[PDB]
Amino acid sequence: ARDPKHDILFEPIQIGPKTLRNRFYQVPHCIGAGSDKPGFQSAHRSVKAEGGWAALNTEYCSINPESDDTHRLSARIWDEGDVRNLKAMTDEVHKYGALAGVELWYGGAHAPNMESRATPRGPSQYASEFETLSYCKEMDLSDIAQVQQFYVDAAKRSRDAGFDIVYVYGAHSYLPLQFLNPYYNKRTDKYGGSLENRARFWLETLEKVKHAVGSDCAIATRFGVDTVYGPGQIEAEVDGQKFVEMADSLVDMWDITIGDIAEWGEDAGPSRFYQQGHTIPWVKLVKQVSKKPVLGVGRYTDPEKMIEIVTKGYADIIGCARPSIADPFLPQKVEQGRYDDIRVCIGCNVCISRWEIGGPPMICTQNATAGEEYRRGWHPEKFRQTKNKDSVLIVGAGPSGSEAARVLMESGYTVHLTDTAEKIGGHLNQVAALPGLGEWSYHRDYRETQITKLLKKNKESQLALGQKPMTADDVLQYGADKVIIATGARWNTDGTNCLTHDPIPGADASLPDQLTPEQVMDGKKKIGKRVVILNADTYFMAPSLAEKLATAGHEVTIVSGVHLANYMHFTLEYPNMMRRLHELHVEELGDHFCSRIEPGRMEIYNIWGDGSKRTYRGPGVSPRDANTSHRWIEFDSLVLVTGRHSECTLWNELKARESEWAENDIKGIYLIGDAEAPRLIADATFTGHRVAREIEEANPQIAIPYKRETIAWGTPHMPGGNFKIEYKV
Amino acid sequence: ARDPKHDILFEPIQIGPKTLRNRFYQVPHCIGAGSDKPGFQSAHRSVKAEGGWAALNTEYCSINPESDDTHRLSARIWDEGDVRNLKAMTDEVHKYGALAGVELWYGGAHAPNMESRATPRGPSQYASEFETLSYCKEMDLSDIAQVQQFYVDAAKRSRDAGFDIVYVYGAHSYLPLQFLNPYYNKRTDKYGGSLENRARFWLETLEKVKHAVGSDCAIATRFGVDTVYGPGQIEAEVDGQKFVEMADSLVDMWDITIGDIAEWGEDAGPSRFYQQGHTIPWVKLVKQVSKKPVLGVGRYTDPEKMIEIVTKGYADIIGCARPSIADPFLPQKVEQGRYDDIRVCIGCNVCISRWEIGGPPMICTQNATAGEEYRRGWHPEKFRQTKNKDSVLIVGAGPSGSEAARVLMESGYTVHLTDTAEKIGGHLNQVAALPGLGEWSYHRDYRETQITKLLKKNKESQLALGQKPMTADDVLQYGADKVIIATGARWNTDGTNCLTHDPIPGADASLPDQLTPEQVMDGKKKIGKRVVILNADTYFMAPSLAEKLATAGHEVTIVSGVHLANYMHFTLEYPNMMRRLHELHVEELGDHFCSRIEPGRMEIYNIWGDGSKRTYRGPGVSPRDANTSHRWIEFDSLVLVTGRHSECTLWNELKARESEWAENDIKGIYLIGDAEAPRLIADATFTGHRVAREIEEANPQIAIPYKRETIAWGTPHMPGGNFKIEYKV
Ligand SMILES: *c1c(C)c(C)cc2c1nc1c(=O)[nH]c(=O)nc-1n2C[C@H](O)[C@H](O)[C@H](O)COP(=O)(O)O
Ligand SMILES: *c1c(C)c(C)cc2c1nc1c(=O)[nH]c(=O)nc-1n2C[C@H](O)[C@H](O)[C@H](O)COP(=O)(O)O
Ligand SMILES: Nc1ncnc2c1ncn2[C@@H]1O[C@H](COP(=O)(O)OP(=O)(O)O)[C@@H](O)[C@H]1O
Ligand SMILES: Nc1ncnc2c1ncn2[C@@H]1O[C@H](COP(=O)(O)OP(=O)(O)O)[C@@H](O)[C@H]1O
Ligand code: SF4
Ligand code: SF4
Repeated sequence: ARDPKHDILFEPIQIGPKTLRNRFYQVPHCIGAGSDKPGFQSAHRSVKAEGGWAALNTEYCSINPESDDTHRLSARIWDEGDVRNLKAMTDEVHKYGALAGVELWYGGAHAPNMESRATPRGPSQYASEFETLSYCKEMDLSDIAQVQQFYVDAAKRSRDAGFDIVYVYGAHSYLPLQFLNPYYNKRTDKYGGSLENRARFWLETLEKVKHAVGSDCAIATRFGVDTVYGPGQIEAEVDGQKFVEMADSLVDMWDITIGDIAEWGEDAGPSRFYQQGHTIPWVKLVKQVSKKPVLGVGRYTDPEKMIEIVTKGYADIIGCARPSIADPFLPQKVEQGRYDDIRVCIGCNVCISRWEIGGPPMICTQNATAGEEYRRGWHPEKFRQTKNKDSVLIVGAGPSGSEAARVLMESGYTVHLTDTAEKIGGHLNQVAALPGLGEWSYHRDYRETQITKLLKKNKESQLALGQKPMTADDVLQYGADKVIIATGARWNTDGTNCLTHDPIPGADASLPDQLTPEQVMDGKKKIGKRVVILNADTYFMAPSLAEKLATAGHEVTIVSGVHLANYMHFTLEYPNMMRRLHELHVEELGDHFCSRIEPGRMEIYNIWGDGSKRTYRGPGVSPRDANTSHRWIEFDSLVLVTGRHSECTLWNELKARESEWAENDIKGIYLIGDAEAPRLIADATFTGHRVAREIEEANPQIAIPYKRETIAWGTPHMPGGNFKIEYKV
Repeated sequence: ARDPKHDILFEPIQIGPKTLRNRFYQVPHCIGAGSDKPGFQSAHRSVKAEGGWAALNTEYCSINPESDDTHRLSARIWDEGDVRNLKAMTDEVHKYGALAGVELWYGGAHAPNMESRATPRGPSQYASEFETLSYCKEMDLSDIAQVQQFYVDAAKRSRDAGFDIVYVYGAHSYLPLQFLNPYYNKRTDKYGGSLENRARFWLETLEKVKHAVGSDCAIATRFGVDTVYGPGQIEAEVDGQKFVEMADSLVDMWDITIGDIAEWGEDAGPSRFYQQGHTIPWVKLVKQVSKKPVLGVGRYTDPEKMIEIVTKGYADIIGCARPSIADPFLPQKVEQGRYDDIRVCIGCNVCISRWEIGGPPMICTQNATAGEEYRRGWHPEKFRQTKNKDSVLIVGAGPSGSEAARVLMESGYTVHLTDTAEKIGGHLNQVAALPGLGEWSYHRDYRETQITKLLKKNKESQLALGQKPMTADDVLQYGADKVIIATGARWNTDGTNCLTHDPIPGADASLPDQLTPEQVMDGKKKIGKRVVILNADTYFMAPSLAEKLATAGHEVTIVSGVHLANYMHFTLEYPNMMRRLHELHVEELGDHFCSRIEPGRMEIYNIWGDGSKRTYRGPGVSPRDANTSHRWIEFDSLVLVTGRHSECTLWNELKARESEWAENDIKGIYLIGDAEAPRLIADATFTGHRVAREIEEANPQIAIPYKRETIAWGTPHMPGGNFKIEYKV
């Protein structure tokens, strides 16, 4: 049953001329879709429609080629081709009976424009503190009118397109905010200086937009009421409130955030430094001056926390991004009181990783159909159920094999899931024990919860933890019709890395002063005063261990032969990770690899130590001047973080005797998770999702094709244009 | 007319079943188009077809979703949608009586596969030394059969798609090379170890591909004969020749490069460390051993150097890429001995900078239409002539106005080009005067050369150099019909950067210990022993200056508040620019910005000094713990590299008086190049390309729409496929 305290959550609300069925709102967020992947765009929001979110929005949407985000992908609404492709989504959000917003964006010099080549305009000439090579032109007054018309234009085309909501997107430090904020705005004419100068641009723009589609579409704005930068940018209690005050008659809805563009990690809080509701203290302050509907994200996945912020008159509605990617159905689950079925977004930000890399599609570590709803046509809550009696053994119940079973059992199969560990989760279990990552548990937590639930519903199906590792004999004699090995990967023992692809001589972590991140993480093996983490890994492992050990008070140097924490730049984690390693006085030696380990001693080298000029030096002979900077650093205990390898020992074995599966009634064995290859957690979890959804194809071991959304020669993006080559002569 | 030494160059050559008209052929290279931009692909290759090149290739072309390079773009030949889409270009190469090649690609784990999410295979389990989180699974021997299949399936569809040439791509360290090359191959079986095993993989592959389309299609290999690593990886005189030996019977033509993946710069040599023919030593060794046609890139632009390398039997053919982007017509310009009309690629590698960021189109610093041949139908050698007697004043003869001149005059306009510099070229004049960048002059060299010849043909046109800078009133009373201001930008003088967008306290390069990048390059200002360069810019200025000063024997520390030479990463400049800064004992202080300059001394700070824990702290205070890292360093002379700004003074003047333009018979004034806003040279040059082409539209100052290559809803990529959502249930 729905706990009736949550009723509050299903009460409509008025937003201008528009009505939100309920409180659950998907704010604008990218997905790797834009106007360019109209399949993928429609499907992924429409399931959240069907899932019962109230309003769904496109990601930030460009009003004009002089705000082009390439290499990133944004959405666009430049022409009637765009109004085509975005309408696919509106119709589709419509048929389920919520609303379609579209987020009107121009971002000035934050748009590098690498496709459109055009020149970006701003309040003042600057160069982006994010695309640092990309400068704007200073708008004169005629530039102020032409760009504003831009939005108008774009607001019209938004209505043709079928949007029920339009925004003047003023967050993450894009145009309207750049005017407002003195950081950017060095104008001394009437658009600058006085608080009502600064906000004229936006104030104007808002009005123009209202005038434009005001009577058919609610105009909302998003606004970044505090920059969390302090004095010198927007402060909520300085410019923030006041601005709210000056706008309020224009807005149908506020949509609130804090942060800029360069470290929007602060909006999209890592669970590694932010909890739920993080934003609230600055969220709150907006109701205390607005007389209008106010929502404001903050990784709100808990309906308890949801009701708090409404019954305490801190928001009116619930703004979500990530959590809607995790679980497009999270509302109808809350409406249906199905509390345990809710897939909790972990704050891992892989989802922001893809978009932030420039091009690839979003993927997600809980929701493996995210990105997969058009092109693979996987629905997150409906599954093809089997038309046989077939059964599956799954070895190992980590991300990979646990999704494996989740999906299969949801598919109706008969499954036996076994692992040698005592609990569901494979290596997530240590991972979540690293400082900060405690909310990454959630990913086995949800699995443990559903397999348990799935077992009462399949009667043959079986969970078995605490088992004796399986052998290939147990396996061939097991009686599953099919077998999924999902046995994992371990840190490399031997200094094997991405640079050399061979072992570091004198690396081996059976020796007393030499650790893996398993041994550091198990907590048994003893750890010397002086530590050196030898790092070949660009993702979280290294920094994190660093944090751990430092906080346990060792003296810490990371030797890095790769750019440390590079991945993290992309999950929005990097700022606060660095500041953090600073704070704990963690020493970083970059651009530095290692050539032999000895007790208490390792030989390290700068990777740009070779010679700058390349000569044909004949065979047997380096064609640079050789690298002469190697030097010997000591350590109590060395922690290798060099690479990882697949544990495919059993699968080696099962493969070797693949000749006996046929007598054993085994129709196939498939490899998945880290055991095929070391992958993201997300990607681990997909490979399970896949073999499952695909257990019935010829070779499940390999994916079947998926829709591709790429252009067909002889078809005009533009309606009724010439596809043909056409030179201007 | 054609110096007859050069006829050699137009002598046809046999390649298996296929005939090359002449010895000018464009090897495989990326443009940012692949399968996804078939207008673009077709056109950009067709005009090189029209221009006389004999065989044109697609860029690296994917055989299968488990080699996807997203977020990079490569081509695809995965199904019918692809065959259609690649067809357009083969049809279009064909109409000019040239060949169409397609380079068949598998990458193994250098394919991050972020679109497809699939798992890539190799000879051995590794993690790419490039895409460091992306690992492959190790082929069993069925794996070995499956992958080769792929090549075959792909090579048939190659044929359906209308290609004349099919490669087995083995360069830059992709799959084939990954077997052959022990750095990757750790197999102990019949695929591994001996030389005969290591080539097995390629060897079979080539076979089956020949068996597959051998009859209709030239089978090419591209092969990396030395990795330019030394022993341990491939050496020419070790396995290189020996490999060529083994293969020689299958291969209709060698295509030789040197280098790996993670630093392929060495193949695509920067003119800042490679001169023309740089590859030869290792290129020539191939002939020694081969009985087949051999070509081998080395940025050949010079027909002399061209005919050196054939007569010396070092090559049989001429392979370019870059020069082919530079001048699609280069050969019909050799052929027509119109040597002064050939646009020499300067080896700035900006072209490879877009592909390498991953997603954007290529663009080029000498050729403004590259990329621009489909979606804006600009042809590199054909201009829409003017239908009036209008005249243009252009103020400033730099990349941007000089390109503006060159195109306008080519379009029949009467132009008068004024610049207070002595020589055509604006800032590139200094910039070519940096260590290594001597080959960048070519980019003015070529326009001085065409404006001088255009004058002769357009008799009232005029060039005037060494003039008094124009004033607002000169311009008004100048009588041009329209005016182009192309006045430039300058390094910023007061410590204005992209991190505060404010000037630093105590920077001013009127003081005798503080210099700008112009002052430095001029060689006038005296510079003291110890130097700090305070860098905000992520391109070549800083490092270059460092290079020069150091080699002037000052003592050198780079302070950088951004990541130094980030761009150069993407030009493939970075490694050798590092080892160079290394060899010259140049000091690097990164993640360090500055808050105060005094005479002899500056106050710098760690950008990760602030605290990690963000609390709401009320207005007017920092919400992190404040930064306590500030500390003073000394210098004799300080070099500001902190940003740049637009010289827009004249323009702010002419527009204040826009009122009096009509009185003065001025229909408009348009602003371009750095003066509108600070941009690469490429871009600055494009801006001038653009206002020319478009001198006759509404508002020149703003570009017209170009065709876009995005999918239109309801049209399937797949022939006869379903565009509509369809979930699997
Ligand atoms: C892209 C990505 C995937 C993420 C997850 C967020 C995001 C993305 N693109 C956005 C954009 O187009 N415009 C915009 O205004 N916001 C965009 N977002 C951020 C999102 O809307 C939220 O503000 C944050 O994720 C924080 O809230 P929450 O997800 O914790 O609920
Ligand atoms: C892309 C870019 C634009 C550059 C010019 C080189 C290049 C690019 N993409 C390639 C890819 O598709 N596969 C491949 O094997 N090589 C690729 N290259 C290299 C190009 O083929 C040449 O090997 C070098 O550029 C040097 O040639 P040159 O331009 O000096 O004549
Ligand atoms: N012999 C096997 N039998 C049962 N479990 C195994 C066996 N080999 C490895 N495991 C288990 O496999 C799981 C592998 O998990 P993990 O690293 O998280 O891989 P993945 O991330 O892809 O799921 C672990 O819990 C480990 O206990
Ligand atoms: N006021 C002026 N009158 C004449 N020439 C000018 C004037 N102001 C600047 N210039 C010229 O403008 C050119 C600007 O060119 P440059 O900085 O190279 O711009 P870009 O990179 O856009 O080509 C410089 O060569 C300088 O000659
Ligand atoms: S990738 Fe992680 S943070 Fe993002 S929506 Fe998914 S579970 Fe949430
Ligand atoms: S960008 Fe530079 S290296 Fe490239 S084709 Fe153009 S001139 Fe050549």
